[PDB]
Amino acid sequence: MLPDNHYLSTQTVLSKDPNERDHMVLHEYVNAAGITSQGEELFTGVVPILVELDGDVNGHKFSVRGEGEGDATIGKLTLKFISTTGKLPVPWPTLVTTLVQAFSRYPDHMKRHDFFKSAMPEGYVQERTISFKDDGKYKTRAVVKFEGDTLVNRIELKGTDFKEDGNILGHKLEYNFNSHNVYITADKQKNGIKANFTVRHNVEDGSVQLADHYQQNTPIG
Repeated sequence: MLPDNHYLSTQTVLSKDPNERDHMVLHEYVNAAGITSQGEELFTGVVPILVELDGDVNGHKFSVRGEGEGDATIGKLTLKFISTTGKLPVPWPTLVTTLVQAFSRYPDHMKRHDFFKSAMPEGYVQERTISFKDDGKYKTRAVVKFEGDTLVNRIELKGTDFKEDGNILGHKLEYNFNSHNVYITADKQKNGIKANFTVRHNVEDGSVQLADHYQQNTPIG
């Protein structure tokens, strides 16, 4: 039931709305690779998506909500997020991985390894620790599930120990995203999966800011 070692290749494009408030327009493309269910039937078409996040980075509180749709046949994602509290204390790229991996495209020969769709409609809990090199850290926990026919992502974020002179709080990261491989492994002791990858954030000066991701996913029903 639990999947074998594999990874997700994901491409991301960040943009703005010509009408626009603080906002981010997200286009994502994700595909599984690396291998030699009543839940999958729910993703045979376009699916509405809702995202809700409440954060607290070094005492600064903020809130983001987003709307969009996903097409799991292509592994395509389209979302628009909005700050319901003004200019955010952190850069938009730092929240990209936090702001719905059941829309990854799994090839037909590895459909028996998609854990995200198999947990639907009841959903799963996604917990993460993002550690920025020589800086602070993010600690997130989220519930991803179906509410009627809409996929809902509700996340709780808490950042600590961020330097006031750093790339995150100082808003020194460019408004773009690189491509990453998300390596997935099974965790039988908790009947879920674990994920691991390092995100590369481009700094305006030309250097790179590393963010190490430690992710764990557990089913609900």
